[PDB]
Amino acid sequence: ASGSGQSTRYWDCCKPSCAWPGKAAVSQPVYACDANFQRLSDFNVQSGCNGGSAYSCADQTPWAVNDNLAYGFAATSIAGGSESSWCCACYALTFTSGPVAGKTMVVQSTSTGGDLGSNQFDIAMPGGGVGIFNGCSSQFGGLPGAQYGGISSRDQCDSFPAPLKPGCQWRFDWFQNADNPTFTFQQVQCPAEIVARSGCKRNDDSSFPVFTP
Ligand SMILES: OC[C@H]1O[C@@H](O[C@H]2[C@H](O)[C@@H](O)[C@@H](O)O[C@@H]2CO)[C@H](O)[C@@H](O)[C@@H]1O
Ligand SMILES: OC[C@H]1O[C@@H](O[C@H]2[C@H](O)[C@@H](O)[C@H](O)O[C@@H]2CO)[C@H](O)[C@@H](O)[C@@H]1O
Repeated sequence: ASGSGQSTRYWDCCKPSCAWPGKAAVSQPVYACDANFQRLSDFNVQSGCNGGSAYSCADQTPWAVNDNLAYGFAATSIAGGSESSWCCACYALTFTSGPVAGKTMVVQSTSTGGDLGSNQFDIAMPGGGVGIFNGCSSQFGGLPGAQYGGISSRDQCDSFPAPLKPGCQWRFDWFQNADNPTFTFQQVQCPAEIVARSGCKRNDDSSFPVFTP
């Protein structure tokens, strides 16, 4: 894949869609975690957004590699694709608007949603907003923020469970509180540091370029 896209931001605590077996041809699915942010060894645990006990892991959060490069995770809908083709794929995003214009973020797709448009990347960041389903309510009693778009100021990260706080702060620190920036993207091989956090690598990973830092 390459192309243009639209971004949003999210964190709903739900088990990511690519954390299920059988979504794509992968080494293993994305890890899910219990409510205490501990990895589950069983990939078939019911989502906490559907009455079960599996939630998004806190290490599947964004971080700065340097001022111009971040690594992280997204929920995606890729035009012409499906979960089979996007789950656990990585994409180098080059932002084309906002305060991050010209910076690069490499994201792994770990999920999707029915409210995502074509080539829309919902970039994961704690405090970006739960959206339709408040998984965080059952996980630990809820996060601060507007239901969509989440918190407004970095000081609100002081209210976040500790495992989520660094990803919350990244939104303000690296991402400069960019509001839904546009980007261009290219599918790339996943960096090893991203796979270490999700656990999931596509069988087709090496068919794509190494990303240009
Ligand atoms: O629905 C996709 C995601 O939306 C995120 O909120 C958006 C909102 O849809 C926009 O209209 C605008 O207000 O910007 C918000 C922040 O990107 C929401 O936080 C996510 O949970 C949704 O998955
Ligand atoms: O609830 C189980 C259901 O989850 C689906 O993924 C959800 C994801 O958990 C949620 O965060 C996002 O907003 O919506 C997606 C898509 O509904 C998953 O695709 C299903 O296989 C699973 O049964």
